[PDB]
Amino acid sequence: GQGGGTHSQWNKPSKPKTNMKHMAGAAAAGAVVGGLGGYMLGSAMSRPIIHFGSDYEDRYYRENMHRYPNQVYYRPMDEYSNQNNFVHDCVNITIKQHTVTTTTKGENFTETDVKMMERVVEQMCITQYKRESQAYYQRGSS
Repeated sequence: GQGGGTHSQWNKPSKPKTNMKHMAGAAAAGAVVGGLGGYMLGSAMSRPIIHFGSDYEDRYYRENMHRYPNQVYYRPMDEYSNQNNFVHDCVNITIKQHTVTTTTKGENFTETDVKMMERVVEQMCITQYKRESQAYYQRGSS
């Protein structure tokens, strides 16, 4: 090339800072009880498909199903008096462990979503329930 430029300089280099810390250590990811006190999980199953009105409702249901519970706790049907809602108690413990966990982290559920979230888990709790309910029935319930 040819030509020239500013010979004066006011800039000076600096020294870099290097160090290495290839280490590992303990960590935690919550795993604290959600106020249940004394409840334990049952089995994992593939969450069902429930349709409400049409393919429109059914597709929106399936669009988001990745975020919904797919597990249930045990079956407190032995409490008896709460016969019909016993299922709901089973589902409420697994659902509150999941819905709040994902909502507070970065989600939200509309009326349809909050209605369907109970329906998906109820069906699975039914799967556990009738498996056992046939036993009290075969016992003669006496």
